Amino acid sequence: TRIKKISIEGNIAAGKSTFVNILKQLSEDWEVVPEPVARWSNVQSTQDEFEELTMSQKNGGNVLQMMYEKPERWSFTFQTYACLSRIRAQLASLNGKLKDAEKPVLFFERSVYSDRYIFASNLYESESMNETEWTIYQDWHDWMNNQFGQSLELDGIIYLQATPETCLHRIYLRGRNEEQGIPLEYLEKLHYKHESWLLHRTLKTNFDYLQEVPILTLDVNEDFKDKYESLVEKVKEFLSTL
Amino acid sequence: RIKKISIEGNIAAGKSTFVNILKQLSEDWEVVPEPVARWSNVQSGGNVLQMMYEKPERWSFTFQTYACLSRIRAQLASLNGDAEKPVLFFERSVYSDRYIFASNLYESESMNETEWTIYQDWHDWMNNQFSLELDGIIYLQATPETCLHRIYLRGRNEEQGIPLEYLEKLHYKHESWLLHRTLKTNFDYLQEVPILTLDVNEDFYESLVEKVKEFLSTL
Ligand SMILES: Nc1ncnc2c1ncn2[C@@H]1O[C@H](COP(=O)(O)OP(=O)(O)O)[C@@H](O)[C@H]1O
Ligand SMILES: Nc1ncnc2c1ncn2[C@@H]1O[C@H](COP(=O)(O)OP(=O)(O)O)[C@@H](O)[C@H]1O
Ligand SMILES: Nc1ccn([C@@H]2C[C@@H](O)[C@H](CO)O2)c(=O)n1
Ligand SMILES: Nc1ccn([C@@H]2C[C@@H](O)[C@H](CO)O2)c(=O)n1
Repeated sequence: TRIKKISIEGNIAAGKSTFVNILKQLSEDWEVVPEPVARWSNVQSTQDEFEELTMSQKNGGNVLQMMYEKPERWSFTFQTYACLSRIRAQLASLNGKLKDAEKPVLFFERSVYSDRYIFASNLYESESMNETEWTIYQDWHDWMNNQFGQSLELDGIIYLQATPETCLHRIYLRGRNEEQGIPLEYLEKLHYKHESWLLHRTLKTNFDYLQEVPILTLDVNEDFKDKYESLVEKVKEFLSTL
Repeated sequence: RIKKISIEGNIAAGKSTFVNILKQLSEDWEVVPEPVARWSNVQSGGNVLQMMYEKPERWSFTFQTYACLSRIRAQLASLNGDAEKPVLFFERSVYSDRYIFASNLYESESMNETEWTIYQDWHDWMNNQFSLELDGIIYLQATPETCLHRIYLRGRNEEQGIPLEYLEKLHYKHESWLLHRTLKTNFDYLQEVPILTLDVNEDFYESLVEKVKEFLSTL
């Protein structure tokens, strides 16, 4: 409970990775849990202790690609594993980083809440998950959180706000293969969910504390150098209020 | 302190019937049933059991994840909620979920390589967190023909189309895991858990119940 937990939220290619990985260098007390995107593009489970000595860990399926190619078939599968992989990364880093730090802060790239309330919810609303899939999913997520929830509770949220058009541009800059067919319209739906959750705060979750969690909203539409100074100043001022 | 004993066996071998009888021998003895009701009426209603049998290539992964999720939830709940020698009997376990049912689906191509890899990762992680380790297993052994008859007897709508060949496959995995002990899991302690095998092919027992009473005293 000593470690402050801050989630960085924003649409696909808003610049969360870029920002927080540059941000964390400012303090030895600051670390980041990246999102497990690579685990989704190359799906692998653990090898047997003898088998790994003679067999390579091969590249597996790309469930990320599967979800984008056929959302109505693969959404449930993808969202389940996205959330599983995140909880795993976040719980291990909480248990193992920043043991001694004076004022330790762990920044999470997204959270289990955006997994459910933004991404999966948007899939359900789009009829990419039917009623049964959506029910199973929330049942699972609810249960995981009653177990592995207290430890993962956020002290604050930093919302990196970029327009859908900026995000689409940045998807192209970044060049991640599975995202190259994403339409403006999809990013726009994701944009609206983040705005409802983080800016207007009209989106109600099953997690009551989140109605109160402090939120810092940052505009990241400009080129990185143009606003970075003010952004840093704002983050520092925000962290000192938690 | 609670002793945990899993009852294993093919579909309709008689596990619910057997453990419901067994339970009455002692107030120190409780059961955790397989949450089948929750599978045929998916609530927070869809029938994911039926979906799995009707369209296995579409719904197998989804069913297995929920089956195992609902099992873990129920077992952890019973553990947490003044008995001299407490015994908890689980109808099936997280191991049979993965190594008998989910594995059979993958072998039948009802789950693809990606689905199976995700399932296994999820199961590995879910059980590394979780207390549920067994002190013994009771294997109720019935032939696939006995099991098919008992499916019909019971009359669960979702199950009525199951062919003998599907039950034969499940039978072979059971015998490999529990009789021959040739099925390997990534769960080391399981190779040492004692197993009581009980033949339940005949019409129902008194004796079989007594045999358990005593197996437990060796644990
Ligand atoms: N402020 C910015 N100005 C110009 N490019 C940016 C900026 N922020 C991020 N980028 C670029 O946008 C792409 C997406 O950034 P990334 O951090 O990977 O986003 P996220 O982690 O939100 O998906 C990357 O190619 C990165 O170089
Ligand atoms: N030994 C037995 N002899 C005759 N009927 C049995 C016997 N064991 C179970 N049954 C009946 O067989 C059907 C399946 O039993 P059940 O306990 O629901 O199986 P399981 O829990 O293994 O799926 C039920 O209708 C039950 O009454
Ligand atoms: N639960 C989540 C989290 C992230 N995403 C997408 C998949 C990728 O294209 C990016 C990765 O940040 O976002 C997603 O679709 N669902
Ligand atoms: N993990 C599991 C556990 C049980 N089953 C089947 C489904 C029903 O027909 C019966 C219920 O015992 O077993 C199953 O298919 N997968």
